[PDB]
This record gives sequence, C-alpha cells and structure tokens, in this order.
Amino acid sequence: TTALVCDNGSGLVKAGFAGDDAPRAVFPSIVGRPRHQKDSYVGDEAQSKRGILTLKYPIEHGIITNWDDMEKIWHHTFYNELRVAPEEHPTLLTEAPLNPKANREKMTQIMFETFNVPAMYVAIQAVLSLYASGRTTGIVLDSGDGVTHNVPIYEGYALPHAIMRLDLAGRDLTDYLMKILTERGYSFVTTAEREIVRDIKEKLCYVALDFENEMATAASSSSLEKSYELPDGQVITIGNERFRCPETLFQPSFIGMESAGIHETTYNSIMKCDIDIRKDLYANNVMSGGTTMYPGIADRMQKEITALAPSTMKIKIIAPPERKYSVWIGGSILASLSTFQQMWITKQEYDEAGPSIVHRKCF
Ligand SMILES: CO[C@H]([C@H](C)/C=C/N(C)CO)[C@@H](C)C(=O)CC[C@H](C)[C@H](C[C@@H]1OC(=O)C[C@@H](O[C@H](N)O)C[C@H](C)C[C@H](O)[C@H](C)[C@@H](OC)c2coc(n2)-c2coc(n2)-c2coc(n2)/C=C/C[C@H](OC)[C@H]1C)OC
Ligand SMILES: Nc1ncnc2c1ncn2[C@@H]1O[C@H](COP(=O)(O)OP(=O)(O)OP(=O)(O)O)[C@@H](O)[C@H]1O
Ligand SMILES: [Ca+2]
Ligand SMILES: [Ca+2]
Repeated sequence: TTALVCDNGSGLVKAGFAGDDAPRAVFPSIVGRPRHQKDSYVGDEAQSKRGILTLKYPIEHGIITNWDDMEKIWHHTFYNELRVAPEEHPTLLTEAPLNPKANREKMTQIMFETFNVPAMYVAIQAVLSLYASGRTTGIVLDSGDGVTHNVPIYEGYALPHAIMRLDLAGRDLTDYLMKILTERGYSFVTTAEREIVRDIKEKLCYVALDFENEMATAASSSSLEKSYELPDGQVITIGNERFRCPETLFQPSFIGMESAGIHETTYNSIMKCDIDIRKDLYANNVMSGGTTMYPGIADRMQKEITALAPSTMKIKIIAPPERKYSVWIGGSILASLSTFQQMWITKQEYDEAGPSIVHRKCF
C-alpha cells in the first residue's frame, strides 16, 4: 500500500509517492479553459497552449481560492501526472500556515467525496520542511512563488501565535527583474517574456553579502557580469541586477512594500516565543522553498540575524541543497513512518463524522 504526497503551491505542484526521495511530478499550478479540443487543461499543457486559453492560478499566497479549478488540478495530478487511481492510495496533502478551518474541511470533503481516497491527512508545509532537515525544533523561513512565512516549531508542532506571513515571494522578484532589465535598455513586458526572465533569475541571481559594496564593484568593473542567450537570439548582459533582484527580500521598499525584510520578520517571530526556547530557534533557522535558493542567502541571513540578536547568541542558518522540495520530502518521510499510520483520517471516519473530522486529527 503506497501513500501519495501532494504539495500544492501558489506556483508549482509537487507530487509523488511516499518513500521516494523526490517528487515524480513538478508542474505549474495553473488551469486553462478555452478562449471564446478539451474543456480544460492543467499544468504544462495549459502553459503550452496559453495562446488559446485563459489561465488561472487556483492558489493565491498559499491559500486555495478557486475550488473548482483546484479539483481540476488534483484530478490531473492523480490521473495524468502520477497515473494512479486515488481510491487505492492514502493521500497526504499540504497546507499553508494559518490556513482557515473551512478550507481544511473543503479539502477533506473533496478528497473523500470526489476522489474517494481510502485515507488522507493534511500537514503544514513549513513543519514538513523542518522534518526534512532531521529536526522537530526550529524556525522555518519558507519562501515560494506567492508567499513567505516564518514558522517557529517546537517539539514537532508549529507555534501558531508566533507565525509571520509576508506576501512577497518569487513572482514579485521575477516581476522586479523584468522591470530593472527593461530599465537597462532591454524589453521584457509580455507573458512569454515573464517566463524567460524567470529562467534568468533562477540561473544568474544571487544574494550579496553587502549590497553597497557589490553595487560599487558593479559600477566600476565588469567582474559581476554574465551573459544569457535569449530564445529570440539576442545575447543580453546582466550585472548588478543579479543581486538587486533578491535584495528585495531584505529590503521590500525596493518594490514599494512597507514590510520588514525577512531577517527582521525572523527576529520578530522568535521574540514572540517563550524565552526558554528562543536559543533553540536561533540555533536552528531552516530555509525552505524555491525563493530561498539564491546563492549567498544563508551567509547574508547569518550576518543580518547576528546584528539583531543579543551579542552572545549562538545562531545557525541551515540551507539544505534539496530545499526547493523540502516540503514534499518531509511529507514523503512522514507518510512513510510506522507511527504515522494511526494518524490518517480513514474513509470510515469521514463517512461517519463528516469533514470536521479534519480538526480532530490534523494538527
Ligand atoms: C509521527 O509524527 C509526529 C506527530 C504525530 C506529527 C505532528 N505533526 C504533523 C505536527 O504538525 C511528529 C512530531 C514527528 O515525530 C515527525 C518526525 C519527522 C518526520 C522525522 C522522522 C525521522 O526523519 C528524519 O530525521 C528525516 C531525516 O532522515 C535522516 N535519516 O536523518 C532527513 C535527512 C536529514 C535528509 C535526507 O537524507 C535527504 C533530504 C534525502 O536523502 C536522500 C532524502 C530525500 O527524501 C528522503 N531522504 C526520504 C524520503 O523517505 C525517507 N527519506 C524515509 C522514509 O522513512 C525514513 N526516511 C525514516 C528515517 C528515520 C528517521 O530518524 C532518523 C525518522 C524517524 O524527524 C524529524
Ligand atoms: N534557483 C532558484 N533561484 C531563485 N528562485 C528560484 C530558484 N528555483 C526556483 N525558484 C523560484 O521558486 C519559486 C517556486 O518555489 P516553490 O515551489 O517553493 O513555491 P510554491 O510552493 O509554488 O509557492 P508558495 O510556497 O509561495 O505557495 C518560483 O518563484 C521560482 O522561480
Ligand atoms: Ca510552497
Ligand atoms: Ca523598508
């Protein structure tokens, strides 16, 4: 009996089989319907046929907002991407920190009534990422395509009163890179061009240890410049934009947001926790999600947190190499454990108790 693990993000779905080291399927969280031969398309195919479709993202800042399109995503995941019959597999799903109770119930109803799963469970994304690092205590910085959270976790369980949310993440960074490249004299505005710039961001951007110092290097030399061959055949050159783009995480004012940067929100989150556990959190800052993939980010975070924390505090930033998929991995591990098998919501329990069973069984 093989459990499935489906990690639904704002930008990407990561899906596969519990016990595997990586998701089998990773595809965009998009649903397309024809503009005025199929009635709907999902993921890669929807992207490929965009010219004749209207696209929608059913998950916004980590929260499911379009339930009909979300059902389409799950159907596509089971039947087309993984090629499984969902009625044959226990299914672990993930959710954002502070996901409303009613959303959890809707997820539960759909899984049992629409897909007829034999069992299910819903876990908090950041908690899973911590488990994937071999820890049950620490503070997670989870940053994806749509949302960023700080989530302190103690002895296996999130501390909800100390969780911080920031609606600044990868899509915002892609858009800002587009803007600053256009200012350089290139032209990136269209949808095809957004996809191109996202690739540039992922290949060439990095976090500077010191922003001003690196700006000065870029102003007076070509040493930080890299080139990129566009699909249309123009080779462009990229310099300070490489580190200016993700600098926005530390200084959101670059895109006109008033928020604290990720170092300050981490600190604020720790300070909302019991004094007895803060040292444990400071020593176990774990980074998760695609927007934490920038080279240089761990060292920069070490620097910035050290400057905020008491002078004698021991601080460690952990940045696992597989952290694009840490949420999914944690789910794969959790759903594999013998101790976990009693934690599943069963179809019998659903049939008797209804969707609210999820509140009794899922932390
Ligand atoms: C039962 O759950 C309770 C509670 C009821 C739940 C509460 N909530 C859900 C709260 O919200 C919960 C508190 C708790 O116990 C969770 C435990 C965690 C999932 C986790 C469990 C441990 O698990 C852990 O400690 C996880 C770590 O395993 C190891 N062995 O140290 C992960 C590594 C550091 C990194 C990977 O090697 C690396 C990322 C990569 O390696 C190739 C990899 C990718 O995928 C995998 N590894 C993978 C997928 O499946 C597995 N690995 C697998 C499936 O089973 C296991 N491994 C078993 C490993 C033995 C571990 O102990 C060393 C395991 C017990 O501990 C951090
Ligand atoms: N090497 C990289 N450098 C910078 N960003 C990257 C890199 N790899 C992936 N990303 C970005 O990570 C994002 C996707 O990450 P992830 O899958 O963790 O997000 P999600 O789960 O879809 O979104 P969210 O968690 O915000 O709901 C995209 O914005 C993508 O461009
Ligand atoms: Ca995510
Ligand atoms: Ca500011």
